[PDB]
Amino acid sequence: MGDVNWDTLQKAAVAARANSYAPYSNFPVGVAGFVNDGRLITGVNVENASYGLALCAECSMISALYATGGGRLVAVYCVDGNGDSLMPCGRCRQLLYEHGGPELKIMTPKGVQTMAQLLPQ
Amino acid sequence: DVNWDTLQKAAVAARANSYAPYSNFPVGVAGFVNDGRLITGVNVENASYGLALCAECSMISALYATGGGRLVAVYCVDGNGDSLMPCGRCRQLLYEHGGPELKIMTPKGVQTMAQLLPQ
Amino acid sequence: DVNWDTLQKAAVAARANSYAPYSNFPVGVAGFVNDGRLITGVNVENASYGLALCAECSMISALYATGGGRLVAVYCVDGNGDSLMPCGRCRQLLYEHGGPELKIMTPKGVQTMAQLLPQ
Amino acid sequence: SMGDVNWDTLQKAAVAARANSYAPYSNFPVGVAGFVNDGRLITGVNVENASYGLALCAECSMISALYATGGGRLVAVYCVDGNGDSLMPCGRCRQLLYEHGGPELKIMTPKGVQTMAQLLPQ
Ligand SMILES: [Zn+2]
Ligand SMILES: [Zn+2]
Ligand SMILES: [Zn+2]
Ligand SMILES: [Zn+2]
Repeated sequence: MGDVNWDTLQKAAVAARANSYAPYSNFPVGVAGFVNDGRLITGVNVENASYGLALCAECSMISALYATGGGRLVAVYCVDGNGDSLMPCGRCRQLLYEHGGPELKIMTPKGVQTMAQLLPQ
Repeated sequence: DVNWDTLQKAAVAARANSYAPYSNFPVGVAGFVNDGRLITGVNVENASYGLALCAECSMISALYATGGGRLVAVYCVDGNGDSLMPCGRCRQLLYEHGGPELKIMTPKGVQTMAQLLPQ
Repeated sequence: DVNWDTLQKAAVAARANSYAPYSNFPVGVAGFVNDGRLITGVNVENASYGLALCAECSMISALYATGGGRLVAVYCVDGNGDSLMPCGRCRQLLYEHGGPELKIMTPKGVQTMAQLLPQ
Repeated sequence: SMGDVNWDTLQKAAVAARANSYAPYSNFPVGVAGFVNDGRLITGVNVENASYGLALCAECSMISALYATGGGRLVAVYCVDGNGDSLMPCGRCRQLLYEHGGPELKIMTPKGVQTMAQLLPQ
């Protein structure tokens, strides 16, 4: 009781994906996270006709973090169109690190890793 | 039939949750969606400046979280509660999610997206 | 004066080095700096879409690499060599480095930044 | 030994390029310099914007130079701050570098040379 339920994150990222705006890649992504108060926040990717103005699902999740009063990320699970875990892109790694620190857990294809190991400095 | 005052009040309230430690320039934004619901966003900076998210980026994220639709009016405010013009990046996002008819409060009054980003 | 044919050829020429494997939509841009020198840029996309650099972003980098200055005229082209409008984000970059009196070729003719990004 | 990366050359080149840096919003100027797989030296400076999130990192500028001069693959990169000390690429830039140099790209870091495989595990 109190351990991260990666399954809850997975299923929440999957459901969030329903709303993905990715008509340029046709590659919908969902993400879900636990904040340090135990609440669940989600994001989706949002693409633009100009490719460099697209927002990663994780970006939207960071926006949801602050919309709902802030805090710190503790656990994050990004999913593709099949529900499989996705590795965050380097940009999202930096956003994740800033709002999670080195101890943030990320679900990856090779299991749970920390931001300490995904973004060494 | 936009209650522009409800938008400014909403954007000011949203603004409390702003993450701008680097600039100390917090921003909030509120918008109406074509079904009438009110969404808001706040800016979220990053130690790497080019990673920062405008408040309108957040509102767009919130647009989709809450099931999509088209933006119909938007109001961005500064730490004093005064209208802010969206930057060029944010103009392209709003064009994309509201089209040319979307209305935006500006320092000099209401302007459509057609006027703010001519094509 | 400004020679617009020289920029459109220089842009097209530059477009050859485009890195656009994701959109298959290569872009070139050419512009004059206030000291008469000609600079170009191409788009460079990325597996993570939102990390793509626009042609105009590349040119802006070329501007500073080559010693600074203000942009005076700019011509962006698509794969056919036709004038392309800068995206809203690039308008904000152009404005920062050319100001309101910077001229851009558009499908409809020369327009200034002041027109294309009202403040 | 002949053909090893000369990190001195990269560091001096990055200090030099840093003089054209446009950083009025942070007052944190950055220069970067790279060897391409044909041996040519490229550079980049950061370019800030009134909208913070439209800022270009030094590594972005260098990537644009890579293509402007004919493409190729990055082989070694040295980023510098205002004191000429080694600087770590932010996350977005590690993603650009990865895409144009792959896992075996060498980056100089405060703790010595590291590869992109080490800096951005996949
Ligand atoms: Zn990402
Ligand atoms: Zn903006
Ligand atoms: Zn652009
Ligand atoms: Zn960077």
